Amino acid sequence: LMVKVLDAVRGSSAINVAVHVFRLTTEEEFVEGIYKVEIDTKSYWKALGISPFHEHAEVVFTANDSGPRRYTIAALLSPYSYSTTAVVT
Amino acid sequence: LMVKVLDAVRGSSAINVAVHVFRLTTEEEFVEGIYKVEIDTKSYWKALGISPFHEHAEVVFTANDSGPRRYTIAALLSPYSYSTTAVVT
Amino acid sequence: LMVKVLDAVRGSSAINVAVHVFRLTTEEEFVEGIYKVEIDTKSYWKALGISPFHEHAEVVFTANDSGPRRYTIAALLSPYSYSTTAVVT
Amino acid sequence: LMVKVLDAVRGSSAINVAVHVFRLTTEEEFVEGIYKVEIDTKSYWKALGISPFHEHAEVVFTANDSGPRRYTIAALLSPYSYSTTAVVT
Amino acid sequence: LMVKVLDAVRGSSAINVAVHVFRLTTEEEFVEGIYKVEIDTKSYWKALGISPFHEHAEVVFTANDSGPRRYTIAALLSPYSYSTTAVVT
Repeated sequence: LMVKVLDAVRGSSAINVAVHVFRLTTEEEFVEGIYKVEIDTKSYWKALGISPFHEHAEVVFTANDSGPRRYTIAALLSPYSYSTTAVVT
Repeated sequence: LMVKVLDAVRGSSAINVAVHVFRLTTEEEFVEGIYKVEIDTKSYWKALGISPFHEHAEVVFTANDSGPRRYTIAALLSPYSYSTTAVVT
Repeated sequence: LMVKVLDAVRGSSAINVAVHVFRLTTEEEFVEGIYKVEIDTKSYWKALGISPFHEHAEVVFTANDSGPRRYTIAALLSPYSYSTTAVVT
Repeated sequence: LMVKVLDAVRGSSAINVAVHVFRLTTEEEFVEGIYKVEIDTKSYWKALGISPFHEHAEVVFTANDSGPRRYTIAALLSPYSYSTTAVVT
Repeated sequence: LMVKVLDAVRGSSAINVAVHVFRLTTEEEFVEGIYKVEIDTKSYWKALGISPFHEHAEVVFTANDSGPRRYTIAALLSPYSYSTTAVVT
């Protein structure tokens, strides 16, 4: 088997290429993400131990997400060539 | 088997190519995402331990998602060539 | 097996390439992310020990996320060539 | 097996390439991230010891995230060639 | 196995390349990050000893993150060639 990914590219090219070849909670022999970004990810109640709230319990669950937040991202995971990039606010 | 992905591209090209060849909770020998991004993902109640709320329990479940949030993203996972990109607000 | 990733690229190219070849909580022989960035990630209640809240407990759960926050990022994980990048606010 | 990553690149190129070849909580023989950055990551309640809140306990959980914070980053994990980068605010 | 990373690059190139080849809490034979930076990372309650809050305890948990903070970073983990970098505020 031969992998002919990219050859003979002459001029003014912006290219993003990725190649990989392979031939309670348990995971084996895996890959999640080669190029991975994440912004403001939240997980709250997952994978609690064996027998949670074993005997005679009560809780109050409150979570507040109120706030002024500003994400200013330009050219994220994206290559350029002969360009003009700006953020003017 | 031969993989002829991309050859002889002359001028002014922006290209995104990915190639891979393969020939309670349990997962084996998998791949989720080669190019993966995610913005504001939430999971609340999943994969609790064996026997949750074992005996005589009561809860109050409240979750608030109120807030002023601004996502300003341009050219995310997208290549350019001979371009002009700007965010002017 | 041969991996022909990138050869004979003449002029003015910006390229992002990654290649890898492989042929209670337990994980073995894995890779999460080769190029990984994350901004403001939060996890609150996950993977508590065996038998949480063993006997006769009560809690109050409050979490506040209110605040003025400004993310100013340009050209994150994205290469340029013959360009002009600026953030003028 | 041969890994032909990058040869014969003539002029004015900015390139980011990474290659790796491999052929209660327990993790073995893994790699998280070759190029990893993270800004303002927070984890609050995870992986508490065996039997947390063993007998007859109550707590008050408050966390405040309010504050004026300014992130000013340009050209993070992104190479340039023949460019002009500035942050003028 | 041969690793052909980078040869015959003629002029005006800025390149970032990394390659590695390998063929209660316990971790063995791993690598977290070859190039790693992190700004303002906080972890609050994780990996407490066996049997925390053993008998008849109560706590008040307050944490304040309010303050004027300014991060001014340019060209972080990103090489340049024939460039002009400045921060003029």
